[PDB]
Amino acid sequence: KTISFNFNQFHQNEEQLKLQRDARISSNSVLELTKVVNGVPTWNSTGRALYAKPVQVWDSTTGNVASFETRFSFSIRQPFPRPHPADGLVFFIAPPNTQTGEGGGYFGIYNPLSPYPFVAVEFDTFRNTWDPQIPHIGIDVNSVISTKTVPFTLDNGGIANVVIKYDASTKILHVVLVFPSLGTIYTIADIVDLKQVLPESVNVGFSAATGDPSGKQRNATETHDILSWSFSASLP
Amino acid sequence: KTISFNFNQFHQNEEQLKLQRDARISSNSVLELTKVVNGVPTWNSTGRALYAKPVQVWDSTTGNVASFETRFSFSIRQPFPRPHPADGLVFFIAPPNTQTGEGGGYFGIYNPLSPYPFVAVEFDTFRNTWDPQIPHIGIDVNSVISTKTVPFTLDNGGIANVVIKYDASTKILHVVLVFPSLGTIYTIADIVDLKQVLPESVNVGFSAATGDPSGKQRNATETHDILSWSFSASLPG
Ligand SMILES: *[C@@H]1O[C@H](CO)[C@@H](O[C@@H]2O[C@H](CO)[C@@H](O)[C@H](O)[C@H]2NC(C)=O)[C@H](O[C@@H]2O[C@@H](C)[C@@H](O)[C@@H](O)[C@@H]2O)[C@H]1NC(C)=O
Ligand SMILES: *[C@@H]1O[C@H](CO)[C@@H](O[C@@H]2O[C@H](CO)[C@@H](O)[C@H](O)[C@H]2NC(C)=O)[C@H](O[C@@H]2O[C@@H](C)[C@@H](O)[C@@H](O)[C@@H]2O)[C@H]1NC(C)=O
Ligand SMILES: *[C@@H]1O[C@H](CO)[C@@H](O[C@@H]2O[C@H](CO)[C@@H](O)[C@H](O)[C@H]2NC(C)=O)[C@H](O[C@@H]2O[C@@H](C)[C@@H](O)[C@@H](O)[C@@H]2O)[C@H]1NC(C)=O
Ligand SMILES: *[C@@H]1O[C@H](CO)[C@@H](O[C@@H]2O[C@H](CO)[C@@H](O)[C@H](O)[C@H]2NC(C)=O)[C@H](O[C@@H]2O[C@@H](C)[C@@H](O)[C@@H](O)[C@@H]2O)[C@H]1NC(C)=O
Ligand SMILES: CC(=O)N[C@H]1[C@@H](O[C@@H]2[C@@H](O)[C@@H](O)O[C@H](CO)[C@@H]2O)O[C@H](CO)[C@H](O)[C@@H]1O
Ligand SMILES: CC(=O)N[C@H]1[C@@H](O[C@@H]2[C@@H](O)[C@@H](O)O[C@H](CO)[C@@H]2O)O[C@H](CO)[C@H](O)[C@@H]1O
Ligand SMILES: [Ca+2]
Ligand SMILES: [Ca+2]
Ligand SMILES: [Mn+2]
Ligand SMILES: [Mn+2]
Repeated sequence: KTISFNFNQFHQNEEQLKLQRDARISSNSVLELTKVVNGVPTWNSTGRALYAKPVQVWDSTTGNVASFETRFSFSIRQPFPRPHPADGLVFFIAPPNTQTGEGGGYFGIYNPLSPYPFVAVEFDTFRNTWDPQIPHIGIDVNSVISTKTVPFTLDNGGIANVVIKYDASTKILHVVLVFPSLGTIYTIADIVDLKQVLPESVNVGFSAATGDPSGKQRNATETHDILSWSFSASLP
Repeated sequence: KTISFNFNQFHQNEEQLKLQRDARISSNSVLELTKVVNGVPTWNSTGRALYAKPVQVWDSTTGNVASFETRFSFSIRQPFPRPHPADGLVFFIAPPNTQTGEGGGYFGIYNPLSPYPFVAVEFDTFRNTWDPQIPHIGIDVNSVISTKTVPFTLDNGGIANVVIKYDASTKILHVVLVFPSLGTIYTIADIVDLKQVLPESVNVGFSAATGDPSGKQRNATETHDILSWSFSASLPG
């Protein structure tokens, strides 16, 4: 069984996407996860975008787990350097029919009141108490306290290409981050047993958030745009 | 106990490098692993380049294994599309004081007569009986029959950036291949227990080869140039 989709760009009312909270598609075809008014990103924003159809990551009958590969391009523009941009964006896999969780450093995927399991790859731009220096790429399993982390230098407003690959036979999740304009390459990998943390059917998508009001800083913001996205999964 | 070296270019007769067989450094500073005469790559060629000093990847006293990262840029130019360029190049780790092995699809690292252990990342351009479609990246452990493989499309004569990383805590060896002119990205990873296959001290370097005479095709060739190379390893204790 193989499932795959490709998005060279994004259109309004796209039927294959499920937009939640502040997420929306601009007229020039970009998926803006967090609020941007008149070219200016705002604080207190959270938004998600899920693929409309659930994907089967493993089968309880055969015990087999799926392998998958997803590539996407994003752009983070940080117009206000002081005091600190926030919060970042993530690619995540979660049970279907979930709802946006808490914003801020929780990226909109974690809900303390009723936590659901999830695997996520974060591009964290704000250093919370539980964080190492930012920006960093992090692999999260059921929590935003990354199992593995790697730092990177953001190309402010530039385009970033990401490749996430998961091999079921080795349980290796490897992610590659490239900034073509700068020619920089960052890589991180870890062992994650999907079958052990997630249910057979899941949703895949993105989530992001800007500074939470509790921080009392309106400058704690930045854009979180997704320019393209392709996904592929194979369940033998 | 970190160790690291960086070559942003290659000088004529590098005191830090050991060149074997056909490997040589051109006047414009590139490390040519296989023979090129008058701008034309030839067949029947094999060459290696090792860092002159051995590196310790693990310590029997503490049992600790080293983590490392290496980056390099290479370029493979294929002048003759038909009937099939050959053979490819590899980055390898082997016991010190070894000798060039068999050429052809063995890249110069495998010696059937007297095999020595090795871990290598290959960029294979010729499809041997044991190979999947080419070109492909492959992870080799003690043999050229890759444990893992992934295909890629070569940027003929272009520059390629490679990042190889090994994390001792997870035993994950991940390699990334990027062709900046094309913007293409390829990735592959696998679990490899260095401590279990290699000795405490090893050599790190490159090896490559062009078509073997047995193939009876002088067109089975291509260049195998290394443009730059940096290495870094951390052995806690
Ligand atoms: C952060 O954004 C939230 C919505 O994205 C704001 O809450 C919502 O505000 C709407 C307009 O005031 C209101 O109709 C909704 O009921 C409310 N949602 C709920 C129930 O929480 C949130 O704060 C609100 O709006 C500001 C302008 C003040 O009026 C507050 O008293 C509201 O709770 C925004 N945070 C802030 C303080 O900007
Ligand atoms: C939030 O972002 C604002 C826009 O960058 C900051 O103001 C800008 O500060 C610059 C020097 O840091 C100054 O050259 C710009 O003119 C100014 N832009 C405008 C029109 O606000 C702002 O910094 C604070 O406010 C400015 C006006 C100065 O008083 C600074 O000393 C203040 O820090 C940022 N606010 C915070 C809390 O950093
Ligand atoms: C080995 O590579 C050579 C260079 O690409 C091939 O010759 C070239 O073949 C072209 C058509 O394939 C032809 O337009 C070119 O004029 C010619 N170039 C030269 C320098 O000869 C060669 O192809 C074969 O051998 C040559 C001598 C011709 O007889 C071709 O028709 C043959 O296909 C390549 N060898 C093989 C066996 O493919
Ligand atoms: C393939 O490359 C080999 C070098 O690694 C050639 O080996 C030959 O080794 C001889 C022993 O020291 C040396 O004198 C020769 O110069 C050298 N090749 C030549 C002619 O330059 C090999 O050459 C073939 O095999 C040798 C043993 C002789 O019989 C030569 O006449 C043959 O050409 C190269 N083979 C081919 C197909 O070119
Ligand atoms: C958990 C969370 O959403 N944190 C966000 C918040 O960080 C805290 C802030 O709430 C308050 O407690 O002060 C501390 C520093 O003493 C932190 O800023 O706000 C920032 C933006 O200002 C960001 O959104 C965090 O993710
Ligand atoms: C093992 C080896 O080095 N093989 C090289 C050889 O490939 C084979 C050749 O052995 C013979 O059997 O013919 C077949 C095709 O029917 C292959 O060519 O030669 C090629 C060069 O053409 C290459 O160097 C192989 O790696
Ligand atoms: Ca954070
Ligand atoms: Ca081969
Ligand atoms: Mn984080
Ligand atoms: Mn191969």
